Amino acid sequence: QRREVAKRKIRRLRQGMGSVIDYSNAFQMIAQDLDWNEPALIDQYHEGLSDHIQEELSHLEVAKSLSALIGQCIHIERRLARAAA
Amino acid sequence: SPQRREVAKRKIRRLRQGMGSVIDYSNAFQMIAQDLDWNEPALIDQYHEGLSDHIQEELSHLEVAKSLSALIGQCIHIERRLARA
Repeated sequence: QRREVAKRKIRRLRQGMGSVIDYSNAFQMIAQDLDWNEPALIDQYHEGLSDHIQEELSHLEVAKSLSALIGQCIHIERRLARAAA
Repeated sequence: SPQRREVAKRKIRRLRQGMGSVIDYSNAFQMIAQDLDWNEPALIDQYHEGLSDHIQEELSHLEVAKSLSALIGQCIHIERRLARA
């Protein structure tokens, strides 16, 4: 029952106007109910990132594990935020 | 290779049965997926996501497929049941 809801929710999950940190927390919370393997989860996680994070990621060699990709994207966000100020 | 994998992960997510046949959709899906490293649960869920609504609705009256081939076979039989002369 949880798995069905999770597969729907994760596909709709977006960073959108919000932060990588909140997106990543919600993503891992939902993904714990999924039986997708790590490559599929990485691709879904990337799909939901905001355009500006995806643009920054395109300049970099992207981590090939989900936890490392989350760390990479959080760092990108933190850097852009510190630059804004 | 990594490049084929990147292409595959974008193409599989945009692939849709639309107004076309289950067999054409399924052959295209499996062709793309040969270059992916997603496990069978993730492929099942993506395949379902791309089906036409009229096939998806009829799936609810059937046993839940536990393999990609089983789901494809169900959809082929549903299509044959619904097809106009």
